[PDB]
Amino acid sequence: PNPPLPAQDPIVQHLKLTNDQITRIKKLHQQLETDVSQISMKGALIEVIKSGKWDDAAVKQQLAAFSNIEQQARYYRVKYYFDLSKVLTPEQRQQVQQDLAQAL
Amino acid sequence: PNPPLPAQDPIVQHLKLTNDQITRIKKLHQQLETDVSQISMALIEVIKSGKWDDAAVKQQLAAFSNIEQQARYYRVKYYFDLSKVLTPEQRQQVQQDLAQA
Ligand code: NA
Ligand code: NA
Ligand code: NA
Ligand code: NA
Ligand code: NA
Repeated sequence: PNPPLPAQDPIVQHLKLTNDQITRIKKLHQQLETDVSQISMKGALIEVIKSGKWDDAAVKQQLAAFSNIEQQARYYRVKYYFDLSKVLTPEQRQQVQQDLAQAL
Repeated sequence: PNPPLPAQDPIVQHLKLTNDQITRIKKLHQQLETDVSQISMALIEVIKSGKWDDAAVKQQLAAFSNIEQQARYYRVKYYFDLSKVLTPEQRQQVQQDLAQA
């Protein structure tokens, strides 16, 4: 669950940010990318489909591994929008908060 | 995730399924939706508050992940069960589409 680049992000592109705001959020986004790339991501599901034999333990395990990774990624995504909103005016913040809610 | 009905699902729509195959896979799809609906089911506040709440963020994220784990389990189970009514050629195509996803 990655936030798009600010230039591509629907949540921020319609905010009418100043150049100073743009620079700060770009820095936050690079740092988001840096952090997520550091999350350890160490064919399982396809084999059980291919074998025709259900392997309950292997499925639960692979899915727990993937959920654990995604969870961590989502932690940084949440922080990213939290940090981003610090550089906003109250109006902009309310727009961001509303946009995030609509995404649910 | 959740998988669409067979006619709208990129993984199975190009398989050239028979009416008998479609009827069965749709019953599986119906059971999948039922099962997922039976899964027992914060972040906005931190934006509004401006105060980071680390424990609350992590809690919400753990609860959501536990749910998505369960939903993905049924999604995998769905394609496993689905493939039982397919021909060996169809079955191979489904595995290839899933890996790509
Ligand atoms: Na606009
Ligand atoms: Na870097
Ligand atoms: Na997950
Ligand atoms: Na179909
Ligand atoms: Na997750």
